[PDB]
Amino acid sequence: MRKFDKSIAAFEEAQDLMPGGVNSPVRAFKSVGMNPLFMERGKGSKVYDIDGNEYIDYVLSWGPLIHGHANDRVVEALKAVAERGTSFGAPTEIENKLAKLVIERVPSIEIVRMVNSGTEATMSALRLARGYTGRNKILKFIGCYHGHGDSLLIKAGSGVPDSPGVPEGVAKNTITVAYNDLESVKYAFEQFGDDIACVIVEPVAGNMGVVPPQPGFLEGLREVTEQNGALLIFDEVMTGFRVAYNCGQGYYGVTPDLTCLGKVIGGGLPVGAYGGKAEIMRQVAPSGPIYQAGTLSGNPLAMAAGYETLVQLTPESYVEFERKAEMLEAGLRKAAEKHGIPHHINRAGSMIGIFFTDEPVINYDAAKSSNLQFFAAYYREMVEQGVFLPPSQFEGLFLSTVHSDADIEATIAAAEIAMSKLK
Amino acid sequence: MRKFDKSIAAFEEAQDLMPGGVNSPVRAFKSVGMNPLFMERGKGSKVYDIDGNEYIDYVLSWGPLIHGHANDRVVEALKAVAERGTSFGAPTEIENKLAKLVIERVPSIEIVRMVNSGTEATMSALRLARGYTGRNKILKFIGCYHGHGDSLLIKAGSGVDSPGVPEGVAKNTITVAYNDLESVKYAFEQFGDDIACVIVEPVAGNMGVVPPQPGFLEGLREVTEQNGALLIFDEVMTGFRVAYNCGQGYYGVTPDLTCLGKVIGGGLPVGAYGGKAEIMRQVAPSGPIYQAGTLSGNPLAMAAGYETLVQLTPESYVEFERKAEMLEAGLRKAAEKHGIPHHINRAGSMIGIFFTDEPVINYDAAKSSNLQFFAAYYREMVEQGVFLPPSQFEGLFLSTVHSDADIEATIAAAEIAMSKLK
Ligand SMILES: *Cc1c(COP(=O)(O)O)cnc(C)c1O
Ligand SMILES: *Cc1c(COP(=O)(O)O)cnc(C)c1O
Ligand SMILES: [Ca+2]
Ligand SMILES: [Ca+2]
Ligand SMILES: [Ca+2]
Ligand SMILES: [Ca+2]
Ligand SMILES: [Ca+2]
Ligand SMILES: [Cl-]
Ligand SMILES: [Cl-]
Repeated sequence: MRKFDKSIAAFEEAQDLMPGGVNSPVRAFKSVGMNPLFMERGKGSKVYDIDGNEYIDYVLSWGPLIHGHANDRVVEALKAVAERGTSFGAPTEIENKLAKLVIERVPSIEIVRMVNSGTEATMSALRLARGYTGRNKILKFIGCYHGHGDSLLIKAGSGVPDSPGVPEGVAKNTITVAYNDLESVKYAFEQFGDDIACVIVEPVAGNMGVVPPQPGFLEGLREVTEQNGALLIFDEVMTGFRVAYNCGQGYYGVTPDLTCLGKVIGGGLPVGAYGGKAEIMRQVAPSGPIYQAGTLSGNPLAMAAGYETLVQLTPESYVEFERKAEMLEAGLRKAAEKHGIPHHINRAGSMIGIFFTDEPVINYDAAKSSNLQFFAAYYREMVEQGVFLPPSQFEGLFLSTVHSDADIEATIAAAEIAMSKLK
Repeated sequence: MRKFDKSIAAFEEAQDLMPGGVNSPVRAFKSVGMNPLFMERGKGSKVYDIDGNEYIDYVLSWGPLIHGHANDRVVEALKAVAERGTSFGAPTEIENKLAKLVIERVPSIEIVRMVNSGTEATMSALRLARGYTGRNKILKFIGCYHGHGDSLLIKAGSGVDSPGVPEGVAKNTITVAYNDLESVKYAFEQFGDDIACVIVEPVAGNMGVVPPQPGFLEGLREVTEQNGALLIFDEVMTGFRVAYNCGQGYYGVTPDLTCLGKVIGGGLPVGAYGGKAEIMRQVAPSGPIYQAGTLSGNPLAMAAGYETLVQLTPESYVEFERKAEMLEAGLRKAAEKHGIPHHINRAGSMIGIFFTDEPVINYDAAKSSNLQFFAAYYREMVEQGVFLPPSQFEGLFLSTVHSDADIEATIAAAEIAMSKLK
């Protein structure tokens, strides 16, 4: 029987310091109605709470830890940079080294700009798209999260009416359509087409759980934007370096005008980036008039973590991710079928998510049919069995290059027990 | 004679990779017309370029490096955290430790929320003010920079109005001159029912160092209180730098919300917004105001911030003020000697020199600085081994490790640079 005494006491302290006792809303474990787990350390695919409990980690800091916790190569590079200075406020050669790697790895990126988060990357790409086209409106999808820039906080799904504090002056310039609903994007262009600066889309939706694009969706977005003079922006903050070697755009063969990156690009440190066609990126200050800056953007510590992370990813890493994701899908499918549990498993490249509904999960509306009581009961038992999954039905399982076949087998064995207690 | 050949070759490569070859506009050294210096390493108050040139550093990454480069305690704390994992996406005890220190250090902060930058801190504080008051308009000052959130990119001054910001956003931002309380009163007379907040730097730092005039900050507190608007202090630069208890503690003016950054991270990407508990309670997950961040409160950044802040004592500020007084005297002595127009501003520990005899009390007066004198002065300071901010519209940053010998060498270098202007 797992004990959470130390985590309970630390959360009593936290609640008197931060809103809801956390620095990010999902960390309060409210979706599963459990006491939040306080983490002490990690190594590879293993994470340890302050009560000394060990877990197989499928959260990986919500995506960044593609090589798990404390990867030796990343750690040594961080220690070497720290001794020489973590930030200078002037150019460094390490910034060149990561920018070159990102340009080579991401198809659409010819010129890149580093920032400190995915929120900074998407807000900057929207400003660039509006400035480049001379247009006001942006189109996004219902149930999709792109960070907390005001224009993007409209119908942002699970966890996010729409956030107060966002004026009508902002809301009026954001159009929202159901993810995977190509015809409704086409209809929006019939009304707003020459005032739409951009369409922003996740190549695989990740905030409504894992929802892959339907056939013809992404290709359709590329067609409608280019025919109407709008930019196509791929928000690859979660998908980038994770769904495939050359990202979602590489995986599906659809090339956007601009791409936003985060999460894995930092390998455990706060890093984001936006990049794309050279003629568009040239409009960003100091080369152009569209202002964006950051004090810690491109700092050597974050560039080293990001470089050491990305250089260790090869095409073979993704073949292994796909093999493990297929094994997890089969094991979860077998456990749900054995116990008569409604379930739908989505898989796109390395990404995988299980929804507690029999409905085919193709959009936010279908995702919302998930049985959240079953999710919370399944989650509670997975914690008891030593598995740390994302505490939300509206998230996929994150894999690392360090998950072993023994980890996968133990996860499936835990899921069988967890499914057996639902009904 | 100093050589910059390796920095020149590295910038040639950078220009094919990033817009303007940089990750932040100031780094391109365009205000001074020079080849950007590529930095390799630093130690204490010393910074080294890739050509092997040593500099006395007054940039300190534009504020964060209050203990200079590679402070041993900060480095040892980063190394120890890295070995155990830099980010978990679940709560940690180190986040409690830093939040507790910040709540104690910053007067107005009862509840705090960590973010990854000053830009994230200010955009969130504006959204919270609008949500809390149910109002749309924000008031900021001309020539002041609060980060790149769309609402704040109006009259943002030196380096910055940006295209890509729709009129839908612009119509909700009111801008008036810094240190002009009467225009603020007028703005409240005309639009007061719709003003969610006034955002202000306790000491302006983006138009060079411009301290507040008598009655300005108090007047902002009074006008906001009386009209139901919040008072937000942008202490991203002033926080933990101008005084032990920040700008608000130094001037004795308590805002509703405070934004932090820069020194709070000690050289790592960290920001924060905090304030009255009943306001902060409206932020998610406690309330309906949405704000989140994946790397927010990560242990590596919490450890860097904690070790940085715990090492600052009231005595650190007595020493900063002593050194800033020495710099002001020596710089003033050099300008008078060479007949150079000058105005030196000092607020707490902060210091800036303007190449104008006009009293610099706002952006319009700061704009009277002779930029050709600034660039000529700057080029000679680099030749003498001093790394200053490459802009007239920035003050000099001191660290706890700048020695008296560093200060004296800086003054002697300024004497030579002033001698070549006229
Ligand atoms: C997490 C995420 C973001 C925001 O990134 P942060 O670093 O948390 O600000 C943006 N877009 C997507 C698709 C994400 O998953
Ligand atoms: C630098 C600065 C900011 C922005 O902080 P970043 O971390 O660069 O986003 C905000 N306000 C003030 C006063 C600043 O000096
Ligand atoms: Ca490319
Ligand atoms: Ca082209
Ligand atoms: Ca900057
Ligand atoms: Ca306080
Ligand atoms: Ca009170
Ligand atoms: Cl939907
Ligand atoms: Cl002015």
